[PDB]
Amino acid sequence: PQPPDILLGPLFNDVQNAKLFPDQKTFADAVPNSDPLMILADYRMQQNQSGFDLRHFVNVNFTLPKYVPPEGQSLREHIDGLWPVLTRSTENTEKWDSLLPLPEPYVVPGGRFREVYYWDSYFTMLGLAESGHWDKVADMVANFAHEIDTYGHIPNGNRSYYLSRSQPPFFALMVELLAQHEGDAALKQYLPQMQKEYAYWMDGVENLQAGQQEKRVVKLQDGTLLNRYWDDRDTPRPESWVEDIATAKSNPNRPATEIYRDLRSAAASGWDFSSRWMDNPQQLNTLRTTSIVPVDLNSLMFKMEKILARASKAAGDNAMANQYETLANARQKGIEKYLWNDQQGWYADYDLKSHKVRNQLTAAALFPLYVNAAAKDRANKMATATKTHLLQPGGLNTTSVKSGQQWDAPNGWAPLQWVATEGLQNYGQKEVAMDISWHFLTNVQHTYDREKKLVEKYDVSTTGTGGGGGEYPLQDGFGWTNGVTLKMLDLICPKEQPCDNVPATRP
Ligand SMILES: OC[C@H]1O[C@H](NC2=N[C@@H]3[C@H](S2)[C@@H](O)[C@H](O)[C@]3(O)CO)[C@H](O)[C@@H](O)[C@@H]1O
Repeated sequence: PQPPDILLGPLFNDVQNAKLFPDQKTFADAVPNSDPLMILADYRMQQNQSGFDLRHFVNVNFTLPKYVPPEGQSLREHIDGLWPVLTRSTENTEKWDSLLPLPEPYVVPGGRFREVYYWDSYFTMLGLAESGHWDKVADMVANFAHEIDTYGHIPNGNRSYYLSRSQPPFFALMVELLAQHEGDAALKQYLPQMQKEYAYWMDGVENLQAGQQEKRVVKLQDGTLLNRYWDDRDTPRPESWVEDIATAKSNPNRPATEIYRDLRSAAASGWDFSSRWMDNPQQLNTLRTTSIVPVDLNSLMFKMEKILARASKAAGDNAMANQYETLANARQKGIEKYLWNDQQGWYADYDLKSHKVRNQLTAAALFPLYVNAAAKDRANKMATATKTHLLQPGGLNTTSVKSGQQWDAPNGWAPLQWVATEGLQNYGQKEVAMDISWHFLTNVQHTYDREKKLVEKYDVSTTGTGGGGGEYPLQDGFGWTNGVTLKMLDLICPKEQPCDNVPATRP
């Protein structure tokens, strides 16, 4: 599958640059009505002719992409009822569609996100599992396994323009989730695809020397092996074409290709975009994702290694189980050395430019707790950092910096709420965990009471309003919000007396 900027070459660039559609993703999802080679030749003939109209040419040659709860419907009921609305089934696609086929139905986030997304799906699957839709969980794992075998990795989503990258790696955790229902059979079944995904993340370690980086692998000067986010292309994102061109244009002191690589790699991080990656929080054109070793990614790699060990052991391959534990142990040592800021007292990303742990506290700092990599003293310090700096009245803040980007204050994102809660639980920090859950759930409920929907991210400074920021508007649905809300709704009420709306009083 060739991404649309390649498939449709100059025409793609021209349509995007013309801003015919208010979202650059719209034309990225256009389906050619005939062979792109024919369309391009026709366009070449017409484009310089007197009276040529690009919009009419597009309308001819492409097909462009195409609810309110009943009175008193509870939050839980609304969520359960929305799953089919968010479910898509594309076993086959029309020719030249940027949508990539998947063997089973899948849940998409909502709104402009009309394809499956990698890390969203984990948190969506937690909700599907909580509500007994294990068939759909199994379908999703199967879909991702298929993507691993077909492409060698899980793309950011099932679009041609996402093949160049992945997203935060949750597939091993998806397999572990499935094994909560199916037992170790699930780990053993999908061991081949977990190993294949690990091969993707680690591709480049062979022949890598200390102080070098290759693709998603970094080897520090002392030999420590860690991963980073990394897209295989260094061109504007087809789905955000004009944005990326404008971002690069705005900073002539950097090569455009480096800015494009870093924009794409921030998309791969899931955190498109954030002060977390930026020298200057007020200028996206200073982002330097590929020079930053992320604490979340490396926590997820540790978990992947641990799960690979567990699956290998279950399968009866002891040499591979031992090897993976050895790898995990090395990873954990790397996290504790290079991804802990001892001056500030929190986990943090590592800076390959300055060769120093970064100073900024972000919600990614809870990931070492979430995966049980953290020392207990450091987990307790993280509980304190969370209470002091990140816990707000409406949930866990993503960062403390209001940059105008969406992965930043004052926005709270469902997945980060859950990672934090679960990480804190893993170290017995139940009070802070419950406050995050209650505060965020109150936000979700309040917003639902007012707007009759769940949304992509929330303003945690108060309750009852969705968040904003970045290059597109707040989206509605919303897969991981719905999934995390269900999980948290179960944590907060007895279950001998389960709640269908978030109560005003803690049981
Ligand atoms: O506006 C274009 C971008 O849209 C997506 N970006 C984001 N979408 C939501 C956030 S940020 C991400 O972490 C999740 O996957 C998301 O909830 C759904 O896609 C996509 O993942 C990125 O790869 C795209 O470049």
